[PDB]
Amino acid sequence: ASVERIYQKKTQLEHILLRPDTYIGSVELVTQQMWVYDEDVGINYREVTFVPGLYKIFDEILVNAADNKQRDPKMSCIRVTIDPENNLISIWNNGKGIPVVEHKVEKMYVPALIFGQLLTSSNYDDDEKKVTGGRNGYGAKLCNIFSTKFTVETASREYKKMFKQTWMDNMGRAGEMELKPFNGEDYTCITFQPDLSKFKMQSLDKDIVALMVRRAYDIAGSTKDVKVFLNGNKLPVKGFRSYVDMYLKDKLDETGNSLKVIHEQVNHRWEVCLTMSEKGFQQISFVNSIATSKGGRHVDYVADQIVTKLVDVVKKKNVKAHQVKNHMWIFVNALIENPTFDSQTKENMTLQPKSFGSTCQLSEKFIKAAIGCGIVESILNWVKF
Amino acid sequence: ASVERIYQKKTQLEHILLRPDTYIGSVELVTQQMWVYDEDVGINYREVTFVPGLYKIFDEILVNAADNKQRDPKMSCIRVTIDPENNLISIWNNGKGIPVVEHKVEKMYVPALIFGQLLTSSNYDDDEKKVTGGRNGYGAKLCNIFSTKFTVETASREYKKMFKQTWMDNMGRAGEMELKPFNGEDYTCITFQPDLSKFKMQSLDKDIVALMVRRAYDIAGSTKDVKVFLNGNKLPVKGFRSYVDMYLKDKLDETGNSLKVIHEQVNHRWEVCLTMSEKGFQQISFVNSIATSKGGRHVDYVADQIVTKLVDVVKKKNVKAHQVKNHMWIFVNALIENPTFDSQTKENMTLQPKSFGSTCQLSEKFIKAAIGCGIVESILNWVKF
Ligand SMILES: Nc1ncnc2c1ncn2[C@@H]1O[C@H](COP(=O)(O)OP(=O)(O)NP(=O)(O)O)[C@@H](O)[C@H]1O
Ligand SMILES: Nc1ncnc2c1ncn2[C@@H]1O[C@H](COP(=O)(O)OP(=O)(O)NP(=O)(O)O)[C@@H](O)[C@H]1O
Ligand SMILES: CCCc1cc(=O)oc2c(C(=O)N3CCCc4ccccc43)c(OC)cc(OC)c12
Ligand SMILES: CCCc1cc(=O)oc2c(C(=O)N3CCCc4ccccc43)c(OC)cc(OC)c12
Ligand SMILES: [Cl-]
Ligand SMILES: [Cl-]
Ligand SMILES: [Mg+2]
Ligand SMILES: [Mg+2]
Repeated sequence: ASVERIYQKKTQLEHILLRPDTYIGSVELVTQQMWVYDEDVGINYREVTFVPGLYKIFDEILVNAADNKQRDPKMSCIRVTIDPENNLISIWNNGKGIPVVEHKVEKMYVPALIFGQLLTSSNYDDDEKKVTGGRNGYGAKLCNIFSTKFTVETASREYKKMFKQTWMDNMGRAGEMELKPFNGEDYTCITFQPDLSKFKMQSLDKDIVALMVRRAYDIAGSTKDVKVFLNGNKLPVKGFRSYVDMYLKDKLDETGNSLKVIHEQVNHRWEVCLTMSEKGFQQISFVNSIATSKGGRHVDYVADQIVTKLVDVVKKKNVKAHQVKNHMWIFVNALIENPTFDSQTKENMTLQPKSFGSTCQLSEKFIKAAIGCGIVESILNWVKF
Repeated sequence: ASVERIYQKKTQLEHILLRPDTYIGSVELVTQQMWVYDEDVGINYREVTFVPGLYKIFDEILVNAADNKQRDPKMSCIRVTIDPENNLISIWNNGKGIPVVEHKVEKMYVPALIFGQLLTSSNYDDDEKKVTGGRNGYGAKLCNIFSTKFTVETASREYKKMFKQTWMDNMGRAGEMELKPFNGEDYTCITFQPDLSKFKMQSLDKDIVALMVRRAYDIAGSTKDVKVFLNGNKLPVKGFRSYVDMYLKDKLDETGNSLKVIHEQVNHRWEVCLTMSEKGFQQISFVNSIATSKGGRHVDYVADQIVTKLVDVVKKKNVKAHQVKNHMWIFVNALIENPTFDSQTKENMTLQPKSFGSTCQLSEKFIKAAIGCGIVESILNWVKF
């Protein structure tokens, strides 16, 4: 047992491949109940088996595409294609492309820099209060590292050029940089082959495809003025309200009545829905289109208002906060300035509300409509005993 | 508005100081209810205001000290000093010190290598199934980076030497290395002054000191055959059960009765306690002496057995799992082989039970003592309504 074998130093790439968990999530198979979109039945809540890391390297490129809408408000469309046979995933989007020019500081072209070098980002200047999802300068490079082949193509009409380059073998080598004269509609397309040996999978199977499809529906439902192609098929989502309705299409509660939905778009950065939950406290939230599956201070900031109001109400007619919360199923779509998270996977948004860059005070009509639901009634019937 | 201002690349240290959240947690103030050890109140649950990152850089060194017990069973003592007036924290441990010799590969001495270079660890060979908390090779360098002064002292009798060296200015520079002849009992002492400017703090105030002291009590409760000193005073903790008694002593439920405590040390790697909860589902768990404050699959693995058995018991009489779970307050102390987590802060342990390296099937005696709790009675009083 020599010292040189015991104590080792790893490069950034070696550490990412050796310890992928804090970067992309688990690289082992997980079986858990998730919301998916199947070909025949659409949105459904079913138990799925999948590798979180593969799903996450898909989510990174998708959220980058969504952030380009914040970068260029004239962007209108995303196009996602998933071909399991050839193991090929493409994410394309319109709007301003990446500047095709040499970086005077790092001495390489900008797409090569921000797709083949770790810790590269346009979000490192926090004096700019951005509502994009990207924060750390990892996601695209992480998807590159966990792919066998990874091609980036982007066209800039301002620079009148088009860039295309390919990385291979877990970002261990790069192909030929192809530059061509360009003068048409700006676009960005990322096409990658997931390294299924890193995830111990044979091919892109059904569960992972359904999860990716539901993620495309999420992007269609959380962004503004964006249509989403999926294998050339548009996603019929017109607003966060219709997206939320996709989850509760005439689904009844345990007594037989249709679930009552209380909805309000508070402002240009917050849209909230609330309904009854049988499975305890549920939340489906988005921060800058990022699916925050663990929630965060935005969800707390929205839900604690309802909780305090209902607690005061039930105190009038005579209680714990968690009892009120466990009957709530809340949907939040929020745009937060320079959000912080627990990890690269960004499942828990930890930014304090004072730094949100916006507010989300619920209207008195929304609050009164929340009083009308059977939450207060059930809790008041509880407190009697 | 130029390209080189927009698209930027950061070094590892630069990125850590610029984006500390995924490395150490938030560097902003947090106000939330925590368990702390207040002088003359002992352990108590109260609101505290603190910076998570400061707490975490303390926790990293404390956990490393605990890990040395797994490295060397002959180790017997950890000594913690907190001097708020001089902004000094010192963590000393006995057992085998770090080898004081030049690392032939990295061409420098081993302590300097593993405390002044990022991505350096003895835990990178997962063919070795270890139950240490160290996994990534960051923690000690993270404490170094967020300290104005960070001194490592370690003695190796095997190499007949003693190493001492100090880094300053956020691991920006290092002082002179001291190598002295040594032929005594090995030890390792880490002494640092946290860079409180990075945390917008002026001194180690009451709340952060109480949190650090409660963490020392955590270590005294979660480790085996290790004495824990705090400022030279012995912590009167004799096992996980007495540690839990520090939480559940003289506690009463809202009706006026004492709480039923169901305890079992399943094996040398698992110890569990269970009681009632008036605040919803509560858990206090440790993995390899790391406080997993968000829980994880070890907590789920222990709690789902209780939940399913109580569910069967309630189904016998003429209920959902979360309803049973919300009445539970569980304590879990576990040793997990090569655990994985969502982030460097290791608050959520994500390793699947099948990879734990050990099992924890609760005894029929424990299950029967659990069905006799007020959980089943409260659930059936709810069903009667
Ligand atoms: N579809 C896209 N359209 C335009 N710019 C893009 C697109 N995808 C990526 N980029 C740019 O490429 C950069 C690198 O992306 P990425 O590696 O994901 O880092 P990031 O998004 O800034 N932060 P993070 O995702 O948290 O690591 C981004 O910051 C964007 O400036
Ligand atoms: N008190 C100690 N006694 C002996 N060896 C130690 C001690 N503290 C640290 N080390 C060694 O120094 C290495 C660096 O520690 P650290 O940077 O915390 O990484 P790590 O503990 O291995 N993994 P992590 O803490 O999760 O980032 C450890 O892996 C140990 O081999
Ligand atoms: C491990 C992958 C993380 C994850 C990723 C994802 O994309 O979705 C998730 C959903 C999930 O399907 N939804 C619907 C869309 C977005 C969303 C936002 C917040 C909460 C849940 C959901 C989910 O529902 C139990 C649970 C999840 O993690 C346990 C994940
Ligand atoms: C960012 C700090 C993370 C954190 C760190 C810590 O050390 O403790 C915590 C406790 C806490 O006091 N305890 C008691 C001992 C250890 C423990 C283990 C698991 C769960 C809770 C606890 C806690 O109690 C709600 C809540 C916590 O975070 C929300 C934290
Ligand atoms: Cl997160
Ligand atoms: Cl974590
Ligand atoms: Mg990104
Ligand atoms: Mg460590």
